[PDB]
Amino acid sequence: MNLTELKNTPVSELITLGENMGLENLARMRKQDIIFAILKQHAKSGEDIFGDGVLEILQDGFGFLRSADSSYLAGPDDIYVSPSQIRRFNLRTGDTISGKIRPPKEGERYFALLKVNEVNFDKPENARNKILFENLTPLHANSRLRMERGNDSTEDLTARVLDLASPIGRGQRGLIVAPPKAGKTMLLQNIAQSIAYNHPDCVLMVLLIDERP
Amino acid sequence: MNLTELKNTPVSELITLGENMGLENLARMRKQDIIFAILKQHAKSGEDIFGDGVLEILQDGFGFLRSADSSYLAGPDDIYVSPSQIRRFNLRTGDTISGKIRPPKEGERYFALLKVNEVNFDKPENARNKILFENLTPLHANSRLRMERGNDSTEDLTARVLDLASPIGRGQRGLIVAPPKAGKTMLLQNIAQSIAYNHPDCVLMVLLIDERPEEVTEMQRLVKGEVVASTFDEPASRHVQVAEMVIEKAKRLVEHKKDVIILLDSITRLARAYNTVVPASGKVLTGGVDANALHRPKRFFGAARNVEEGGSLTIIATALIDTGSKMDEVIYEEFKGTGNMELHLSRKIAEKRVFPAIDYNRSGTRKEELLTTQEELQKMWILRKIIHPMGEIDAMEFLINKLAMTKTNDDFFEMMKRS
Amino acid sequence: EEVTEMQRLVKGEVVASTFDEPASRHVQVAEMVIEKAKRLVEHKKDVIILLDSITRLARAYNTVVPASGKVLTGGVDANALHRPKRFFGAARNVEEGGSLTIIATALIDTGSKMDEVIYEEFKGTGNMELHLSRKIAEKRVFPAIDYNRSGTRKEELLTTQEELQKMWILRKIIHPMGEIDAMEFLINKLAMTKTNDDFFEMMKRS
Ligand SMILES: Nc1ncnc2c1ncn2[C@@H]1O[C@H](COP(=O)(O)OP(=O)(O)O)[C@@H](O)[C@H]1O
Ligand SMILES: Nc1ncnc2c1ncn2[C@@H]1O[C@H](COP(=O)(O)OP(=O)(O)O)[C@@H](O)[C@H]1O
Ligand SMILES: [Mg+2]
Ligand SMILES: [Mg+2]
Repeated sequence: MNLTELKNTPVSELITLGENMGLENLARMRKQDIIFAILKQHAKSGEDIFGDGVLEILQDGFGFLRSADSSYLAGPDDIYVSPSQIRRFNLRTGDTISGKIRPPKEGERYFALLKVNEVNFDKPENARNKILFENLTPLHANSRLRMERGNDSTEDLTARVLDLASPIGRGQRGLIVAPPKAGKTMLLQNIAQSIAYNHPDCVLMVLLIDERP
Repeated sequence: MNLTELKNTPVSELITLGENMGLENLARMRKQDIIFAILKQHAKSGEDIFGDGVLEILQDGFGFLRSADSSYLAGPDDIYVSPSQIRRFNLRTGDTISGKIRPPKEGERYFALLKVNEVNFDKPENARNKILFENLTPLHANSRLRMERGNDSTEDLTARVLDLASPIGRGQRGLIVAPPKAGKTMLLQNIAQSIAYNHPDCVLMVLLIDERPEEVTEMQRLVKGEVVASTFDEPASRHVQVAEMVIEKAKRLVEHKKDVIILLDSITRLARAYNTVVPASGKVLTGGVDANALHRPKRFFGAARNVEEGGSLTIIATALIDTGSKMDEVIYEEFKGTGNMELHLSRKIAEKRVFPAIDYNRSGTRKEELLTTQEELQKMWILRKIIHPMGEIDAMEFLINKLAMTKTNDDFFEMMKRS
Repeated sequence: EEVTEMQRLVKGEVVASTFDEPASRHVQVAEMVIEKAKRLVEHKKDVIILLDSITRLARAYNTVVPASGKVLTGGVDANALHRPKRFFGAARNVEEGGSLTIIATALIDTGSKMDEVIYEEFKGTGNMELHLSRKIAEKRVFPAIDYNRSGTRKEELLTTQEELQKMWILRKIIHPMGEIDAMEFLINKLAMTKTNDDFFEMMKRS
């Protein structure tokens, strides 16, 4: 019924859910196609379907609601939004759109957004009055982020050394100079553990380029 | 009566079998045509004929059941399957299909599958519920593969050095950097012997691209497993066709909780055929290699994964450098950081008649903690500390003499503890 | 022998004229069929006429009509082809009730210029065109129908909203393919499907 919870389910459970519903031959196909097939069959019952994701705008003018679970990969389960809805609600690439999605009619291969009731975890009307990021005035970092972890008390001293060598604050634009085979990967992992522990409120996002599966 | 056993028979015996049956003039023709002729004559008797092979699907929609014995080469003896049977049983390129085959009627030149009773060495109904390979979650290698052989006790120390230089596990995506005339061919052969000996359960597949016909025959005799190769005289499209056949077959076996090890030779040769086959996009980069041309080798090489649910796919490839070509250099650069274990060979070491010509300092592996044990890992670190100050050439003869007078690697490890 | 086979196979009223009969006989029977059909249409009945062939029918009409003193290209007078136009154009859908459906066959590439001139004047007169290809028949693939060339007008009224969209999707895939490769592509898909509905839902997968 809900798009976000369906993708988080294991693939093994996903096949079992579709078998009892009435679908067949869902085992030997990609997980993205299974989700589209299950939603298509469930749409015939007439029950409302909820969907959410990150909205992007193409060069033609129309956009799609990508999902962060699949690393924003194009798929048949992506939600299509008409350019008309963009005029009603000022949306740009990056924002999160959540709302009901209608079954795709004949001739279209993507679900269409029916009504949006949540924009950036906020009321859509309130999101329309937000100021753009480029008009904001930047400043120097002033909020200290305690990278040291006391409760864990692990044998690794990377967190303790990082605070002494170079303290990290909110809004920093630092870079790491790491030669190959110098523990670069584990360095980021240790930082991520402290951020998720010392500052749970802060949103942590990890982006990796050209990394092994 | 059975297709698989008929192809394994010697060609000399194949002629004799057809002569007494009633056929004539089978001596001066290709072996593939003889098999088709014998099956055609035997089909007149009405006896059932059993056939098996690797199934592939063409772009039109119909498929053929290629045989791994002939390196998946198209022939008159290939089994044809109607697209209707594909709907009944979900089949994709790579899977093995075994069952009865009916005689070809007039108007068709290929045998047709009548009833399938074995899919991927399993019941066809059970194979329909297998989870796709792309949906599996990859993980780091954790199953240590002991490359050292104790019973053989041969004078070659390549197996002993390989474990010390870079341990190899299940699901590794390592590559070998081998200059020309640096013992690259024998390096793969030694690895194949240990895999067929230490881990008989693991499926070993060897794929060779642009290799001489005499080199392919030697590989089949030496390697105790499935060996498929494409000769240089064959077109570049043939190289692409066989390359996709091996990986697709491996993926299907991995879905059945099986471990597949693939010895690739070579990525540079494989990328050479891929670049030619793909049509030009109107833009040419440096070295005459398009960006989309190398996309296909990346898919093939990146498929080496360790399945959390069960099974693993290990791919070991070879990279050619200092060959006097630029294309081969550009290909190597994009395939540097894609591997889990690097094994770099040095031509200068081979010039000193010291084997194996392996650069210990340059070679290495990632996440070696999972493969080796706590005690074994510390010993390797101590050895690397001594080797690092020494040069890339002096390190080998230093290591060779130490391993020469020791029985196993454990005896060598305790000797270094004395110093 | 062709007339006898048609009578045995077709479950209906079959009338035909042999080649040995004079051209005036062909004209007499042609007017008989259409006049009979028109009377039945007036009684709120539906009549379907399978015509074979317009080129053969125009051949007899040209000979029967006396010469007007002027000969056009191909030896066919302007008034000579007036009669086939009346016969072919009578296919109408009556608003009050009933309809008259006329399906005819046109011969092309027969080695005669006259048969080409007749076809040219009868191009834009039809509601649906069905063009056959000899090359497809040479490949032993049947029916030898040119899908790209074939078409119909006002297909919205005949088919439904759901059925019409499925046909448009199929035509989009077929159009890039050649006139010959489209048939064997379509034949295998229809061979393994029971009905057209099963074929339609299969194309939706792609
Ligand atoms: N904080 C740490 N403590 C102990 N060992 C570490 C630490 N960070 C990295 N390593 C060692 O580094 C190796 C992995 O290095 P890697 O992350 O591949 O380096 P790079 O990211 O520069 O390629 C591991 O074998 C691990 O033993
Ligand atoms: N492990 C080894 N021990 C001794 N000699 C070796 C070994 N590996 C390779 N050689 C030598 O290398 C030669 C063949 O090299 P080759 O396999 O052609 O190199 P490449 O594969 O780089 O072209 C043989 O003559 C052989 O004597
Ligand atoms: Mg890294
Ligand atoms: Mg070689």
